[PDB]
Amino acid sequence: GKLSLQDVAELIRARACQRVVVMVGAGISTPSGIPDFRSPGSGLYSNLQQYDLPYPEAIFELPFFFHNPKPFFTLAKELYPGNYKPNVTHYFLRLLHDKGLLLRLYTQNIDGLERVSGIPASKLVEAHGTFASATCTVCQRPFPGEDIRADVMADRVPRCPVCTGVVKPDIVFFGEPLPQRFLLHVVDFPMADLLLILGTSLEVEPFASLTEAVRSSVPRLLINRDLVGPLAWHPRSRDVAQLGDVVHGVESLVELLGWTEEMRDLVQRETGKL
Ligand SMILES: [Cl-]
Ligand SMILES: [Zn+2]
Repeated sequence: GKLSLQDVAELIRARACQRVVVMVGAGISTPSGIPDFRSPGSGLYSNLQQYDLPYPEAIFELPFFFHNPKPFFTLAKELYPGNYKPNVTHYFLRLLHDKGLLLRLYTQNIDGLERVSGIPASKLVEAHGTFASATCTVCQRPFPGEDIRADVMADRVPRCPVCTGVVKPDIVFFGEPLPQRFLLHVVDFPMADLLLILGTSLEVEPFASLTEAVRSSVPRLLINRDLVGPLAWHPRSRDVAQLGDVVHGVESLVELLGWTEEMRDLVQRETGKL
């Protein structure tokens, strides 16, 4: 029956929902200053010229990458640890973990802000990879992300000390398999008693179809600029859309939960270390 945001908060408050799975994309980090693909004006769809790209996805495609790795490595240099900080959206997910409710957070983001926010790696699936590690594209030797940092920050394409191949950060490109941890979805999605979806267009698979893998009795709460993906075309009866700014949506839920002061203290402490 037609749920509101307040109904979902009450399910949590009454402990009817104990195992929350969360799916996020780039829209949770635009408040930190990191541009997504699809927001009007600031999205990569509107800024191709600055990255020298023919279209936004080429930055994550192998043929274009081997042809010209420079645009990807400009982004790598922007997103390497240290530059951006998590915002209130991330700290809400952190608080959700601290309050014993997070079964797992599945992210398409490569900005590593989930880990920086203090969410333990065991609770995270970085489904489209990470800059924390890198692999020679030729001989497949693995490297810590640290090993190529000087070259990334100096605009030099990192090269393998064994074979001179291009050393590529472990970001999943189109056509590539997602990491092995992604298979946690097989047991995580049937176990979930609540799905939260935040800040994504749901336009990339197999990540996007995961919204379908929860039981039909499980509410799916989207907090996003617009109604998207399998939520827009296959709506279920317990789906809830909170449309608008992601942080304003999160703030309304957090206040319904009773967590506002705790969330603000958390944000104050954490962002100030960094
Ligand atoms: Cl893997
Ligand atoms: Zn090599």
